[PDB]
Amino acid sequence: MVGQIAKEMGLRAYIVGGVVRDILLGKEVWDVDFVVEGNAIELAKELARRHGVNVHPFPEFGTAHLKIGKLKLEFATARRETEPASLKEDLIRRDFTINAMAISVNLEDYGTLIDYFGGLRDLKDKVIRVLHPVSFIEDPVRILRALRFAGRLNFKLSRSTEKLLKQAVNLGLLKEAPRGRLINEIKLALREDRFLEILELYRKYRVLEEIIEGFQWNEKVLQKLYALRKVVDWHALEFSEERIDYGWLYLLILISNLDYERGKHFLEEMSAPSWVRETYKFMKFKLGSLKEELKKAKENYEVYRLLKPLHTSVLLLLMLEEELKEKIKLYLEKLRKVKLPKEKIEELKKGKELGERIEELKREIMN
RNA sequence: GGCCAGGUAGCUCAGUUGGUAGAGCACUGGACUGAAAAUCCAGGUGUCGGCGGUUCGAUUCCGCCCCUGGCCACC
Ligand SMILES: Nc1ncnc2c1ncn2[C@@H]1O[C@H](COP(=O)(O)OP(=O)(O)OP(=O)(O)O)[C@@H](O)[C@H]1O
Repeated sequence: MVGQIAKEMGLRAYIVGGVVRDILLGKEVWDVDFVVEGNAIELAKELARRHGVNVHPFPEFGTAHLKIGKLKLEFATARRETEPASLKEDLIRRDFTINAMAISVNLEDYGTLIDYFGGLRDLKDKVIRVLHPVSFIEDPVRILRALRFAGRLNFKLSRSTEKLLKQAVNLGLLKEAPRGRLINEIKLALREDRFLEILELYRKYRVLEEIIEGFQWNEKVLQKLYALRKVVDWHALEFSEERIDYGWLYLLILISNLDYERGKHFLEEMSAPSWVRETYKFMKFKLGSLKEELKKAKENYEVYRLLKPLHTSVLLLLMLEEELKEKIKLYLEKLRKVKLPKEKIEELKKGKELGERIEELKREIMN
């Protein structure tokens, strides 16, 4: 219906950005980005009016958001910078060639992909390429983004883009960039399943040394990251109903050798979940003594008492130890699974004493 | 859209090793009165947001959502 309304208004609307990319990548998303030559606001208002849904106008930005079913629509007016601006001018201000393309929703040319910079070729060649040599200088945040994309889509930076990126990092532009955009970029990064590869790209171009103060790469942390990769794989395989956010674990591994001050400050900036802060504060101190207690574990009930109160994240961190691995697993798929019939429990009940008694019965069953 | 608080009576507010809930003023009833108020005895002051899951047992552990306020990402 968008092409129809745009036809009535004598306008030109287009699907633009990553939304296009994901379409060519086959991935279907509920968020669609529109670029409109002429006023996008009235188009969005009319579209929202015909479908009988609410509209969220932003005149100063010149963009309007409206939701139809599960679809989230954003209409934006064509702009040359972040006289009427052409579509080409609006696409050339973007980051990479794969994100620079567009698909016309206008009824006449409908279905046509509009690509000026050859982003289709780069998409087919798996290449992350900047539009202009000053790209990373303009927006240093992109330095992360590229890597992130190269992590997700398993693409490669072009020689141009790579040299330009390395130059951009060498100038320390990553420090000049707004802290918030960078932190948000990392937050976007850790949510990826291929995020480990993104971390490899972060190590290669050494951006984390720039962003995080006092951070340096070593081998033990890397091996811990691959071990955590395996553990995450297994846990998300068998226990997949129990899944949590895995990226935060990797983030904790990265900052493990860092000072508690810088760690707490960084996790503060990252707006990390509560369980992440708890798992970190537990990892920095009590984790060692906990492991030492797990080494002294003989009966299964002691293992129970030492494990069950802990979160899943702590357990996954405990699986990093080779000796503790099979123990943790045994606690997972076996130890904590058990129950009791009616009459028996009825005899058990005859306050806290019921709990202590139940514990005595459990340690009676285990050992 | 991300996160942090806040969610406890009608209103304004505390509560951690899971184990049988609280304050200040409104609420009912009776003693008291010509009526009413005060006051006394008392006692409702409540599925401690909603829905599932783990647990013998969840305000608490977790997951998904509702509401309100604040930090922002608001390309
Ligand atoms: N820093 C930037 N510089 C230039 N263009 C950008 C920048 N950030 C975003 N864009 C453009 O705006 C669009 C915003 O899309 P969005 O913010 O959802 O990110 P994305 O590329 O879609 O990845 P994701 O879906 O993971 O967020 C992108 O398609 C990109 O082309």
